Amino acid sequence: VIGTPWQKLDRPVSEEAIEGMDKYWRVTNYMSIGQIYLRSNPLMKEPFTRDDVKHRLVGAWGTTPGLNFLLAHINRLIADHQQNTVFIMGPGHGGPAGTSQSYVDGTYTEYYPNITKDEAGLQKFFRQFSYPGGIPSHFAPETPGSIHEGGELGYALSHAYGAVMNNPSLFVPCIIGDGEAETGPLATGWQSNKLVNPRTDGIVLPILHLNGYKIANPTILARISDEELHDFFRGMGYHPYEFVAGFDNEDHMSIHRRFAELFETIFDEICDIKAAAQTDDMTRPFYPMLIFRTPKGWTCPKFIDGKKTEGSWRAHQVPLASARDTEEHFEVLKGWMESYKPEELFNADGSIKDDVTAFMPKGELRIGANPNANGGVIREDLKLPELDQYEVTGVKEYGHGWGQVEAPRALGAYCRDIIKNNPDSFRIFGPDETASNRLNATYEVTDKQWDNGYLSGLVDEHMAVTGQVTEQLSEHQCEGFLEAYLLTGRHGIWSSYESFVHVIDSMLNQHAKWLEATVREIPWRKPISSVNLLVSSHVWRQDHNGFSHQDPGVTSLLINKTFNNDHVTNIYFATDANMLLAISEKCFKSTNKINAIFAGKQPAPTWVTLDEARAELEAGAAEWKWASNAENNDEVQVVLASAGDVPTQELMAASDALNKMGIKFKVVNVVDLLKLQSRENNDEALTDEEFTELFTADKPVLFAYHSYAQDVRGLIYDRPNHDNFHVVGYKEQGSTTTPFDMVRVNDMDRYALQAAALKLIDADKYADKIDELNAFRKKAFQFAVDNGYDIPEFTDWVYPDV
Amino acid sequence: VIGTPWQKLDRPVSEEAIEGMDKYWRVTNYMSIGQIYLRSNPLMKEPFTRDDVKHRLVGAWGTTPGLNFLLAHINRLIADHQQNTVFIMGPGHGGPAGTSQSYVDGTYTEYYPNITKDEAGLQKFFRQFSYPGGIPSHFAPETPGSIHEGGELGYALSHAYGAVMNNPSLFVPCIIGDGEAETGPLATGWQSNKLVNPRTDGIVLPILHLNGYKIANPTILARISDEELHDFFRGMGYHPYEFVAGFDNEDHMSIHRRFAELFETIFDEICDIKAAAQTDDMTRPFYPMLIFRTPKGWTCPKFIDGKKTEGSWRAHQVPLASARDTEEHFEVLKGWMESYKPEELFNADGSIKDDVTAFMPKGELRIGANPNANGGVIREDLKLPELDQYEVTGVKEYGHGWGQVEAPRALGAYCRDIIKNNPDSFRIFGPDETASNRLNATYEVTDKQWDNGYLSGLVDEHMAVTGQVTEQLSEHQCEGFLEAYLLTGRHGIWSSYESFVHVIDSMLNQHAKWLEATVREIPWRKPISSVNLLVSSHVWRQDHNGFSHQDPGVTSLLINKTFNNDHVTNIYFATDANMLLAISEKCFKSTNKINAIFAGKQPAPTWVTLDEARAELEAGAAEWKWASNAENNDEVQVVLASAGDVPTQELMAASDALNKMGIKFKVVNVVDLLKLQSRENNDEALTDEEFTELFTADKPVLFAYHSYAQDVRGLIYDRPNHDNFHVVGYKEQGSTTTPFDMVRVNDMDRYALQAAALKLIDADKYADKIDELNAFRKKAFQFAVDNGYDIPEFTDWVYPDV
Ligand SMILES: CC1=C(CCOP(=O)(O)OP(=O)(O)O)S[C@@H]2Nc3nc(C)ncc3CN12
Ligand SMILES: CC1=C(CCOP(=O)(O)OP(=O)(O)O)S[C@@H]2Nc3nc(C)ncc3CN12
Ligand SMILES: [Mg+2]
Ligand SMILES: [Mg+2]
Ligand code: NA
Repeated sequence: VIGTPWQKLDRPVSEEAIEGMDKYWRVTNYMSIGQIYLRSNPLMKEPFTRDDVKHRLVGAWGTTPGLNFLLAHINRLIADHQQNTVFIMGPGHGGPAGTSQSYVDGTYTEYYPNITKDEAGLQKFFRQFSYPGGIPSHFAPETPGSIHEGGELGYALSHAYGAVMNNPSLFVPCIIGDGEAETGPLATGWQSNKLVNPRTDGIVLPILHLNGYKIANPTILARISDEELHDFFRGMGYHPYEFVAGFDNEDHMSIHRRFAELFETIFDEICDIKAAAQTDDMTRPFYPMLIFRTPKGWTCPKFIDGKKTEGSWRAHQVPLASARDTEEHFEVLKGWMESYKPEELFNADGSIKDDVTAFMPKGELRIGANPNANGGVIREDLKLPELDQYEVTGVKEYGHGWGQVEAPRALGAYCRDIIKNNPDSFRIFGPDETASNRLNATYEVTDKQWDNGYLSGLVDEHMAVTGQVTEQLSEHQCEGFLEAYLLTGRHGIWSSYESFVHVIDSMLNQHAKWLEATVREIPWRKPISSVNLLVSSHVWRQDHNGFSHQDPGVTSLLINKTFNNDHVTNIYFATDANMLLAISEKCFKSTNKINAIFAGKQPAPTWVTLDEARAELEAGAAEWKWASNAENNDEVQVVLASAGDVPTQELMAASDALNKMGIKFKVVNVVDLLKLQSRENNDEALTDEEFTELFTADKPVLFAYHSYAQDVRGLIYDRPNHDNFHVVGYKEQGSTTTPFDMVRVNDMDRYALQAAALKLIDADKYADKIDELNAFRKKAFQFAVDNGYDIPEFTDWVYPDV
Repeated sequence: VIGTPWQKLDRPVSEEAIEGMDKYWRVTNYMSIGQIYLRSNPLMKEPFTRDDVKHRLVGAWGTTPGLNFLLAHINRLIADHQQNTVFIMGPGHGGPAGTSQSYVDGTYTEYYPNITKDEAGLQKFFRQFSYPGGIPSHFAPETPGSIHEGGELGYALSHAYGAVMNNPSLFVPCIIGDGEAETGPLATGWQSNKLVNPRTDGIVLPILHLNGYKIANPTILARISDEELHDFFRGMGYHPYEFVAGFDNEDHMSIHRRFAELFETIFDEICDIKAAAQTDDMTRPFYPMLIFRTPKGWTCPKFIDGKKTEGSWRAHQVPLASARDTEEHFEVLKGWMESYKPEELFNADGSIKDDVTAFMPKGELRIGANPNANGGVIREDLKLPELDQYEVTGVKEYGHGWGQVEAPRALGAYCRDIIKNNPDSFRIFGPDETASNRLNATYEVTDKQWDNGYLSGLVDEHMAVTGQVTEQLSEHQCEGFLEAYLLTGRHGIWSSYESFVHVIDSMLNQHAKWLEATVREIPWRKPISSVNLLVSSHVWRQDHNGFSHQDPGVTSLLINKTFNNDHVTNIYFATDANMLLAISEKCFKSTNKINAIFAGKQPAPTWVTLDEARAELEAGAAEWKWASNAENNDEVQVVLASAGDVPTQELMAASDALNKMGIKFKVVNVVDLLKLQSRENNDEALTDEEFTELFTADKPVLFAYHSYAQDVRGLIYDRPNHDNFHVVGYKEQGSTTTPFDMVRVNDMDRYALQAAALKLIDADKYADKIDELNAFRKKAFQFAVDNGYDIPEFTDWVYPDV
C-alpha cells in the first residue's frame, strides 16, 4: 500500500505550507523560463547579458505557470494526505513544468546524476531543455513522473481513467487544456465516470486548465456562459467547482490560501465518496471536477511591444522572441526573471533552499518517484494457463483443413482463464464488439463493468458495477484506457473490427513513439506489458456491412514503426485458432510492444496443430510440407504463399486443384509479417538463406496477402528472388455480398489464384485453362445472384487431408 | 431559393397529415422488413412460405423503425412548411429506412428505372438490398438523399453543421445514434453551434435517437438521469426537448399527433431564431435539440424464443435468424409483416396507394431530390484569380535556389483572393493552425467566424460572428465540416501539422470510399469539389516540438486508395512556393478527389519559376537540366532524385558538392508521387519510356524522399531499373533539435546524401571521402551542441546559380 489513501486533514492548511507553495511556484516559474531562454548564467550573476540567451528560442510558456501553480498545490496535497498520486499533463507542451517538478522533488538528479542540485547542474538543466543533444520540449517519457507526453492532445482523460482502473488507492488529478477539450477524444473522455467503480477503482479529478486560449484563438469552453459551463459538467456526472485567480490585484499568498482551502473541500468530497463506496458501491456519485480559470502565461509581462501578452493567446509559445538580439527584449526578460526574486530561492552555491521544499512529499509519494508513473516497476508476469487445453485437436484427429471453428473463440477461452488467474490485473476493452468478435467466453468469470443505470434482467446480462471487461462505443476510449492500464503495470487486450482500427491510428503512433524512445535510451523506465489488439471482422467477411467497412490498412501504418531494430511493433496473421493461441501466448508474455493480431471470426478450417503453430510462429514463415507436392526447390514450378485466414483458405483450395493437374509446387504460410524484411532492416528477420530456402532462388512466387499488396512489395524490396513475387492483395473492391464474391472481385478467390499460378508458370500453354477458370468465376457469381447463396462446389470444398 | 424558408404554420397539423404519416411509417417498416428478409413474394400472395425468405439474412432492423418514424414526420414538416431540408442518418446501418424513403418519395424509380412502382419493382427492391449484384446495407452514396453513409459512426454532427455553413435557407435534422454519441468525434460535434451564425448559416436540429442500446449494451446517455441528460444539452448551448413513446399501450395515431405537435413547437422556435437573427446576429441563441426516446426495434415482436427483443440491444441486427429454416421463425416473421396491414397500403398491382403519399413533399423539396443532397448539381467552378501575380519572381531575376520564402504565404495570398472573388462559397478550416501554417493573408478580406463570447480588441483580432475561416482544435471537426461543405456544392481547403493528419486517417478513408463508389457507378451523383489539405509544419522542421510530432505517414495511407484507375487520390510534394501555386490551382479546379498538398512553412529556397512549375507538375516528375551536369543518360554516374522541400534542398547541396568533385549526374524532382506507379497500376502515370528517360535504364538512383522509404519502394516495384534505386526517407529518428541535426539522424543531410551517391558509384574508390563526409556530420552536430545553432557552412549555403 502506498501512503494512507483517502484521508482528510480536519485542520486548515498550515501557513508554512502556503509559504512553501509560493516558493515552489516562484522557483519552477523561474526555472521554466531558464529552460526556455538561457544557455548559461542561470542565477543571473554579474555580468548577465544577451550572450547568456539561447540562439534558438523554442518551447511553450503560456500553459506553464498555470501547471506550476497546480503542481505546487498537488505536491502540498500529496505530502499532507500521504496520497498515492499520478498526475496527467494534458497540455504536454508545458514540459518545463514537468522537468521543473522532478528537479525540485529530487528525482531528476536521482535519475540523471550529471544534472546536480547546484549552480553547475542548474546551468546544465537550463541549457539542455529543447536543445541539440539535450531533452524534449514536451513532458516526454524521459521525464520522471510522466505517463503521458501530451503532444497530440485529446487522450488525457482516457489515460487518467485507465490509470485508476483496478487501482483503488490511486488519485489522478488530470490537467486538461481548454483547447484540448475541443478535441473529439477529450470530449468523450469526460464520460468515463460511468465506467469506473468508486470502490474497486481509484479516483480521477479532472482539472480544466481554463486559461481562455489555445494558440491563436480563445477556447470554446472559456467563452460560453458560466451557467452553460456548469450545466455541461453536471450533465456529465460531475460536481463542478470553479476557481478564478490572477485577473485582478489579489496578492499571491491570498490566492494560495484560497486555492488550498478549495482543494481541501474537493479532496474531502473525494474522501467522502471513497468512504461511502465501501458500503454502497452501486450508486454512481457525482465526482468533483475543477474549473481552473487563470490568465494564460500568468506572471509574464502584461504587454510586450504594445501587445497584451499575459491573459492572451499571444503568451502561448515564446514571448520576447528578440531576447538575444535586442537590448529591449533582453531588459524585459531580465526584469521578468528577477520578478520571481531567485536570490531568495537559491543558496549561494545554486542549490534550491530547504525552505522551498520542506512542504514537499518524500520517497515513493513524490510525483517523479511514484511507481505508478513507471509501471514496469510494479508489473508482474501474468499467471498464464497452459495453452494445450485450448488446442483445436480436430487437425490431429481428422487432418489439416478440418472443421468450422470460429478462431477467436479459443482466444476467448484462454482470456477467460487468464482473468480467473489474474483477477484484478488483466482487462478486456471493446467498442461494443467484445461478443461480436467472439471473446464473450470471458463473461463466464467476470462481467462488463457498467456504473450507470440498470433496468431489468431481461436486458442487462453479464453486466455489473464491477468487472474486468469495459465497453464504450469509442476506439479512442478503449485504446487510451488500455494504454494507461499498461503504463501503470497491468495487462490486457482489446478487439476491433478491422477497418475501425484506423480511428486510432494516431494513438498507435503516439504509443509507438513512447516505446521507441523508451527502448532506445530510457533504461530506468522499466518494460511494460504490450498493447494487444485483436483485429477481426475483417475485409473479406463483412456480412452485414459493406464496401465502406473494408480496409485492412492498419498493416501499412504499423510498417512505419519498424526501424532501428527497436522491435516495438508486431504484425501477426493468425492462420487459424491454433496459430491464434500460439501468437496470443507470445503477445501476453511480451513487453514494450504493440502487437496487432489479425484473425477471422467467421467459421473457417483449422490448418495446423498447436505444436506446429508454436514452431512456425517462431520462424515467422514456414513451408507446409504436408501440402507441398514438390521433391525439392528445383522441382517447384511455383511457390504458393499466403498470409491471413481467408487468402490461406483460397490458396489451399488452389493448391488442391494445381496438384490434381500435375503442377509441382510448394506451400509456405506467413504468420509474422515483418520477419520478411531483410536483416539489414530487421536483425530478427529470416536470414537470406532461410528466406531462399522457403521462397526459392528463382522460381515464381504467388503471394496471397490479407491486406494491400503494397505492404509486401515494399518489405521484400532487397530480398533474393523478390522480382519473382506476384503479390495479390485487397484492391478496394467489394460490396455487401457473399463470401465468394468478395474474394472474386479482388482476384483472391481459389480460381483466380489457380489461374494466376498457371499464368506465372506458362501463360501460353495454359491460356485455355485460365479462360475456363475465369468463366467458372462468372458462373459462380451468377449462381450467387440467381440463388442467394454461393455455389456448393465453392462452399462445400474441404482440403483432401481431412 | 428552394421553398419558403423558416415559415411557421400557425394552424394545427391536419388529421389527414396524421393519417398519411402513420401509413408512411407502416409502409416503410413493411418494406424495410421486406428488404432484409424476402427474396420473392413481397405482398405475401398465396402461397407465402419459407421459400420466399432469403438464404443469407443480413442488415440491421433495430434503428430502422425509429428512423422510419422520424422520416414520416420530417417529410410532413418539409411539405407543410415548404422547407429546404437535408437529413443526416447517423445510424447509417439503418439503410433500409433511407432506401424506403426514396422509393416512397419517387426518386428511387426516377434514378433507378428498373425498380418500378408496382409488384414487380417491389419484388426487385426487396431482393436487391444487401444482396450480390444489388445495393449496400448502409445509407450509401448510391441512395438518393444521402450525403453521409454512417457506417463509421461519429461524423454526423460535423457533416450536419458543415452542410449549413453559408447555407442560410437549409434545415438539417441530424439523427444521431445514442451509441454513436459515445464516440469522440460525435461528442465534440455538439459544440459546433459556437461556430455557426444564425443569420448567414442554416440551422441544424440534432435529434438524439435515444433507443437505449447499441449492439450488445445499453448506451451511456440512455441510462444517466433525465436531469443530467438535460443539463448536458443545455450546457452545450441547446434547448433540449424530449419525446418519449412506444413504451406503453398508447395508440400510434395518438403518438403521431403528440409528436407532430412537439415538432411544430420546435420548428416554431427555429423560425423565431431565424427571424430574430435578421436583426441581432451577434447573440448566440440556444438552438433546440430533440431527445427522441423510443424502444429499439419498435413494433417488432416483443419476445422471440423467450428473449426480450423490442426495447433491447437484441433488436440491433437481424431478428428471427431462422426465418427461412424453421416454421417457428417463419410464422413469427409472417405475423410481424402482417401487423402493418400491407393490404391497406398497396393497390392490387403492388403500387403504394395515393393516400399513403398525399402528405409528402414534391419536386426538389423531396429528401431524395433536394440538390443539396447531390451538391455537384449546385456546384459552380470557382472564379480563380490569375496565378502569375503570386509568382516568386526571385528565381527568374536572381537564379534557381534564391531567397528565404515561406512557401504557404503564396498560397495564403492566392486563397485570400479566391475568397474575395467567391465570398460565400470557399471556406478555410484549421485546427487552431491557420496562422501557424502561414495562411493568414486570408484575414485581410474575411474573419475567423466565432459565435461565442468576445472580451476585448486587445485579444479578439480577425474574428467576427460571421466570416469564411473556421477554427476549432479538432481535426475531426475541420475535416467533417469541409467534407459536407463540398458535398453540398461548395469549395475550400484546410491545413494541418503533418503528424496530426493521422487523427483523421479514417475520415479520409471514408471520404475516399464515398468517392470510389461514386466515380465507378453512380453517374447521377454529379462531381463535387475536392478535399484540399495543406500538410505542413512537417517531420523535418518541428522547431518547438519534437520526436513525438514526426510522422509524415499519411502518404502511406493515401497509397491504399489508388486503385482501379479511379483517380480519387493525389499526393503532391510542393518543391517551393511556385510549385505550391501550380499544384493549388490544379487542386482548386479538380473534382471528386482528395488532394494532399505537402509543403514546408519554414524559410526555404525557391527552385523553379511558375512556368517551369506548371510544366513539371503536369509531367509529375521532371529533370532539372539546369542542375544536371551530364551530357546524356549514358554519361550519368548517378541519378539524384528527390521529393519534398527539405530532401530537395539537401539533394541540391549534395549535387553542388558532387559537381565540384567532377562526378557526372542528373537531377530529377518528383512532385506528383503516384505518377511513379506503373501504367498497369495507374493509367495516368509516366509511361515506362518516359520513366526510363528520367531515371535511366541502368544507372544507380539516389532517391531522397520526404516520407517513409517504404512508400517509394512499393510504388516502383514493377518499374524498369527499380533495383538500382536507393531510397532514403524518414526512419523514426529525431528529437527536439536543430534543422541540420534532424536531417543528419535520418541520413538525409547533404553530406550523407553526397556520401550515399559516392557509395553507389564506387564504394572502394571513395572510401576515404565517405569517411571525411561522415566526420564532417559529427563536427557539425558538435558545433550545434556547443554553440546552440548550426554551423555557418551548413546554414549559409546558397545554390551557385543565385
Ligand atoms: C493547437 C495546438 C495547441 C493549443 C492547445 O491549447 P490548450 O490546450 O488550451 O493549451 P494551453 O494550456 O497552452 O492554453 S498545443 C497543440 N497540440 C495539438 N494536438 C492536436 C490533436 N492537434 C493540433 C495540435 C496543435 N497544438
Ligand atoms: C458498435 C456499432 C454499432 C452500434 C451503434 O448503436 P447506436 O448508434 O445506438 O445505433 P442504433 O440506432 O442502432 O441503436 S453500429 C457500428 N459502427 C461503428 N462505428 C464505429 C466508429 N465503431 C464501431 C462500430 C461498430 N458498430
Ligand atoms: Mg488553453
Ligand atoms: Mg441506439
Ligand atoms: Na527488383
